[PDB]
Amino acid sequence: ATIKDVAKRANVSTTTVSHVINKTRFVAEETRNAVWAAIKELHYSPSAVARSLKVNHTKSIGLLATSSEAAYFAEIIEAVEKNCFQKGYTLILGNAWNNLEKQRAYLSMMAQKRVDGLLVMCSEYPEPLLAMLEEYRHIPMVVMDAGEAKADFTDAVIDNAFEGGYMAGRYLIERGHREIGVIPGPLERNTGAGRLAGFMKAMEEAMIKVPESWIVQGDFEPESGYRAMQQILSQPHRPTAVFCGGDIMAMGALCAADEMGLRVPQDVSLIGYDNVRNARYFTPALTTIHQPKDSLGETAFNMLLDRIVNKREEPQSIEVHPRLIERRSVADGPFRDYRR
Amino acid sequence: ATIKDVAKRANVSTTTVSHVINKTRFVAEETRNAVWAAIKELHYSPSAVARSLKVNHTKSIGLLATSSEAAYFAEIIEAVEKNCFQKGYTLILGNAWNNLEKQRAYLSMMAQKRVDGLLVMCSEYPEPLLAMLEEYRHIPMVVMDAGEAKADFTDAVIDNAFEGGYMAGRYLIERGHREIGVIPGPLERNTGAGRLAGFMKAMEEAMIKVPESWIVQGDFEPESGYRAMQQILSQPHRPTAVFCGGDIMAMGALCAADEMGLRVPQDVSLIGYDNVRNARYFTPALTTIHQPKDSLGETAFNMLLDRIVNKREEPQSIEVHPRLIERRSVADGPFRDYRR
DNA sequence: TACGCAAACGTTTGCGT
DNA sequence: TACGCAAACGTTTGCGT
Ligand code: HPA
Ligand code: HPA
Repeated sequence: ATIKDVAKRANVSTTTVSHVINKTRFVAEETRNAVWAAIKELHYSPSAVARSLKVNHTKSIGLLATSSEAAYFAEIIEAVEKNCFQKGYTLILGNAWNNLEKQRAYLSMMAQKRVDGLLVMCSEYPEPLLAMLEEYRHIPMVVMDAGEAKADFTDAVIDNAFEGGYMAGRYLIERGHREIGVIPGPLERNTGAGRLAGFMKAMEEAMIKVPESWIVQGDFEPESGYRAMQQILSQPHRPTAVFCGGDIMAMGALCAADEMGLRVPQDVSLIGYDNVRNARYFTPALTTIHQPKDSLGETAFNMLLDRIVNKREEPQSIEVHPRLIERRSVADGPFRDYRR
Repeated sequence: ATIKDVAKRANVSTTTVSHVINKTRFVAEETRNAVWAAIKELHYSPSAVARSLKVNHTKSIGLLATSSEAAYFAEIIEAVEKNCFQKGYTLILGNAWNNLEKQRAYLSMMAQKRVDGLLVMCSEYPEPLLAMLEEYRHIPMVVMDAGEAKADFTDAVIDNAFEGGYMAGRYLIERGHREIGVIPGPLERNTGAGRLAGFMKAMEEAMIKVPESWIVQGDFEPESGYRAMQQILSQPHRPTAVFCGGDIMAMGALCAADEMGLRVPQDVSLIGYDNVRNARYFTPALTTIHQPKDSLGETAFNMLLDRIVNKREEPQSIEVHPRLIERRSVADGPFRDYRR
């Protein structure tokens, strides 16, 4: 049915129907009842399409993600969605896989559907990507995963990935290790280069040099972890500890080690990053830096609703903070006792 | 801008603008150009909201999931979304967590947003849930995870979870085991009771009795797996092999074993179910039954588009098929050599 | 005091000529 | 031959009385 149908069945104006449906003005009880009565028999469902046409807002948010399968991403997504729901919003999920065109498409479809705001999680931000985004400065949006603020027309949440890298390297140091290797994620990403550099700073501070044979690039996918660990323990001289850029990648590293008969951490200590929900059940239970995923979603959604409801103009940035989680994959290194 | 704005800037009727924008009728080149010209300066973005008002379709599909974090679910979701995209559709993701009210809410918001169709993945289907769903028989929909066809007004894709349980138990049998334990998922779910029963049939066939001290209920969450494995290997008499209802749960089982110093599979063979993307990197690499996740999404989306575009009336059902993946978590059991 | 009329949001399309 | 007019989709709201 349409509002007209209900109005006729209730013997009232459509204006009236709309008023009871939205509590936008006082309506006599008996009137209000009859309308409800009508609303029910006809089995009426107001049309958000029509409403949005008038009121100029869809109560829809669009997430332009990289992928949603990856544990990391998946945890954030579910976080963002929880908040949309409690605040009445509907989520439009779009994965662009780091593909420009795909991005151009989703962006477009999004604007056409008139999303009240946009949450961007694209991992890498090449100029061209930045370009398109700007062409959409009119839609309120927050990038949730870049280093600093890439754009000047968007809100940003900073993860402090660097102080996260440092924390990791420090722990290793403080545990007795000085022969460390690293499997960073894509250098083109914040959680990639960011973590790595935080980590290398700690190293330079300790005068630890990390030989390039010990730095093998990952892609956040287990296979890459698996493969890198292999290249690392396949060398004559091999590290006593390893900083792995992402948990899922580390899970790959564990496997390879186990397959070459190495023991974690008795033979090689491994420390990861993300603290994904299952990291604790890795074998052995993984020690890693925790990315505050939930608050990362809630924070982003909140900066968005702000710009939305309170029509904020100026771009804001909110920092979030990673913290070390000790588990059972790191063991004392050769220099523990000799440490001042 | 609005179409009116572009029309004026192009010195043409809005009808004309709409025709070039939609290639719905021949328009002179020079005309077509000018319109585009206009379309670009004003930076115009057609309004899907307005369009849908007229044409009566939103080109939106709504996924009413249980949760989207869980590896299993997450893999399916990303599958469904890939298909929506290539076919032009937009995805509205809604997690209801098995909460009736939450379900009632999302359903409602969905109908209001006038989704062209609904994809339901609610895990458990209590009567009340069934009730609400029926009240929405008008929206085309397919349940992707039930046993048989729960409703007569919806399409269904059947996973054959039972022949999956059987396959698992058979393998165990054929490997030499006769002392098997099981950690099924929620009995209230298809992938729960279904898998279990497929499995028990195989057992009855071999005259293997599974003592209740050896059946510990899981919930598809690693912790539950962890806890159950513990209760299983904490008994005086303990099984030589274990069928674990879901991979993620099994990952928990592996951990516990490892923690009690047991060896997999030298001490206990473990077989899982789902074949989630990282199962191969479990330690040791997990042997399990593969749920065809991708085709499960694509199949569902396709039955949906059917009812949609081809206005199909009668409810269809398409079966999909699980298949055993051998890895390194199962070892020959005491009766291999004695097997006829 | 409680309610209704008519315009309006941005499009598509019928039926012109 | 190529194009325009006006109605219409389902609502909200201003300004009545
Ligand atoms: O880009 C990423 N992908 C997957 N997991 C991650 N964790 C941090 N960054 C990433
Ligand atoms: O309900 C479920 N939850 C998580 N993983 C699963 N794999 C099969 N069924 C399920």
